[PDB]
Amino acid sequence: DIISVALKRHSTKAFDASKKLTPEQAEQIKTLLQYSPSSQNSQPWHFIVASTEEGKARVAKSAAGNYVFSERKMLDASHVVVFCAKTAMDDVWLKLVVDQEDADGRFATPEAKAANDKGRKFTADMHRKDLHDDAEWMAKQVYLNVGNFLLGVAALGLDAVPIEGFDAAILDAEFGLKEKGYTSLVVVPVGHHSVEDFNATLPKSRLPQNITLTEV
Amino acid sequence: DIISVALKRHSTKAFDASKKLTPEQAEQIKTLLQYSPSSQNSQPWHFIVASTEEGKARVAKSAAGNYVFSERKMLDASHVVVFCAKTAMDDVWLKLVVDQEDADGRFATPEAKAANDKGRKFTADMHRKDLHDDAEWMAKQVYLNVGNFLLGVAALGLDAVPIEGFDAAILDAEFGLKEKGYTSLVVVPVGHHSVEDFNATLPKSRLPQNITLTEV
Ligand SMILES: Cc1cc2nc3c(=O)[nH]c(=O)nc-3n(C[C@H](O)[C@H](O)[C@H](O)COP(=O)(O)O)c2cc1C
Ligand SMILES: Cc1cc2nc3c(=O)[nH]c(=O)nc-3n(C[C@H](O)[C@H](O)[C@H](O)COP(=O)(O)O)c2cc1C
Repeated sequence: DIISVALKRHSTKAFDASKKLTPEQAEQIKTLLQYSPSSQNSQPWHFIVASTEEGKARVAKSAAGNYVFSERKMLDASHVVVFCAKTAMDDVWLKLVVDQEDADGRFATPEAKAANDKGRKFTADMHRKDLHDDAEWMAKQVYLNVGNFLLGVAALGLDAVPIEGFDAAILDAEFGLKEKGYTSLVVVPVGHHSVEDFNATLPKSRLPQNITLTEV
Repeated sequence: DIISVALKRHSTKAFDASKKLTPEQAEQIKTLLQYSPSSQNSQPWHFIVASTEEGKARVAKSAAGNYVFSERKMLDASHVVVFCAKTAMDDVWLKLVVDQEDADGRFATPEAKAANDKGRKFTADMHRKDLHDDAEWMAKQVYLNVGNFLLGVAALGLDAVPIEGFDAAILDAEFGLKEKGYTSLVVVPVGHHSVEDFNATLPKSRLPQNITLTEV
């Protein structure tokens, strides 16, 4: 069941480059990225899915030099996903989101729609104006998406590793992200592990629930 | 089929208070919280799982003021999880983590263990001493945990809603979290939706991939 998946999945240390996602799989990973939940359905994200050798090479520039171990993971894997967050939440994005909810039939009336818009605007304005944490707020949503994604791709029977070990300034510049209003946070190579993946056979380690968990 | 799960899950707006998790389910949700990944296996989190009437009422003090719409969700669900992040990363936590990985048998040699420790410390130091973003870094891991959790609980056939709409100051004070070194980020009621959950029958809405996703 899904608990088997949770207990069996791992962070892949090495990928077999000859194993490629099926066409179906390549679509499903995109479906996972798209359908993650987010606060206010704000969806404050951009994904780059590199499946060509040259696409993956562009992402792997971000690891060259200081993050050399990350480099190979990015090149060997079939598909490599860069999760990016918005750097600012603009009125244009807020309107885009509510108008899509409208188009998808989520509002019975014009009043329902305007209430939804107003509530989202209030939440966004609070983060920006008062808490001064809108960048962080949006990045948190991208991380939630990542969590969703790692379980999803494990459940598809795929291997993956989340990577913070890359240079976001280099990745941002490689893809012109800053001027488009995004920044790269996590890279996730997806594929099938090789026999050089020593982590595939190691026991999983987590702290005991008596440390991390209180029942009331 | 995890894709079906992702496409069919939703944020529950109303719970049937008579429908409780099975005993086995109550254990599975705890397994999902525990076995999420995190950067460096840093596991910078504390969970409160409220399953009693008194426990849920304590959590629902946080649904005051602007957040009164969260109150019923927190009270009527079977189980309510509070995701908390550490407020600071300490060397004691770092040691706790590596010693657990050692106990679980992740390290062939003393050198392997010390290399793992030193790598974790470098990453942690970069956050807390250079970037000064360790609070955000750890919160991002908690949000990853949340995303894993929402898909997992949906795959168990359970309903849930992630809530940022609560007063963290009140929830923190109610549970003495600040002095214990934690703060509350997301509340997730888990259970079964009622026929009043209007969101169960509404269409799901996301932005189109031609906005959110580039293939390279
Ligand atoms: C946000 C994030 C960043 C990570 N960055 C790296 C990375 O840069 N390199 C790496 O080898 N593993 C990385 N990991 C993998 C973790 O070490 C791993 O998730 C953790 O040790 C738990 O093991 P598991 O993923 O096999 O359950 C990262 C994990 C997460 C969640
Ligand atoms: C971090 C987070 C916080 C949220 N906070 C709330 C909340 O306080 N109240 C609420 O009714 N829904 C809340 N939501 C639900 C979102 O509106 C929902 O995820 C989004 O509209 C997408 O719809 P879906 O979850 O049904 O796919 C939250 C979602 C997330 C991811």
